[PDB]
Amino acid sequence: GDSFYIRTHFEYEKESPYGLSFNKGEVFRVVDTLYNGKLGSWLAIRIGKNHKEVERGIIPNKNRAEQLASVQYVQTKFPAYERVVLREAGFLRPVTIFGPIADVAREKLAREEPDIYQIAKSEPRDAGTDQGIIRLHTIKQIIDQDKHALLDVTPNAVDRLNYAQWYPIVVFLNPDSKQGVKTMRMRLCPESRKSARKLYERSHKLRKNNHHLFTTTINLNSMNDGWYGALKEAIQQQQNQLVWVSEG
Repeated sequence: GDSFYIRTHFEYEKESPYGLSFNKGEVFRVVDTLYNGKLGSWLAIRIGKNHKEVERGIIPNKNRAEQLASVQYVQTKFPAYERVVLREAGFLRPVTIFGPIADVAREKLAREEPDIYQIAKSEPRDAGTDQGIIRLHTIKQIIDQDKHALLDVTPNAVDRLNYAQWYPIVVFLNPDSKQGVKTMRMRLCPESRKSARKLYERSHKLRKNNHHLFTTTINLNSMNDGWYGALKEAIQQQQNQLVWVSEG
């Protein structure tokens, strides 16, 4: 009927009780432009995980959206509202893992299921640059071999991969505590020189500023290695979901 779907690329807080707040990356079915946006608002429905219709309310219209997005430095080449469409994944999506044991995760998957997973090589970081590592061709080589490319990349790389329509599966491994991290590292990678504190602080930063890129989250129990079996199921489950893709 009337409706179309959008993806937000700005954070917004409702100033009306009939409104809906949103984070970046949230999808909405715009159900009614409410007199062509002339009241400043649209009627939208929030789409939940497994694409179910969760909450209904008013959001800003396109003009006010574009205007609200001007003020936060959110470094994004995306429109404030992106026109968006559901599609079955037409290839094996690259997999990005974040959190205090993502390196162990990557290594274990590539070692134990070499037929399903392969670590994509990354470019050396250049001395005297920012906080372009994996080239697109490298990922294509792995995709064409019927495998998931494991990517050791930056949140900004993920954003960029989203923009180029490569839509990685992004898993966050959530730590219980700093101590938890230390304990898991002793058991899983005692040779590692990386700092448990640094990795824990980096995850807190990741969760707080960047949660909107996560496709899915697994909570770590530092007592046991159950996170691994759950990692393998989560990626398969994610690969089997329809994807929100840019329209046009």
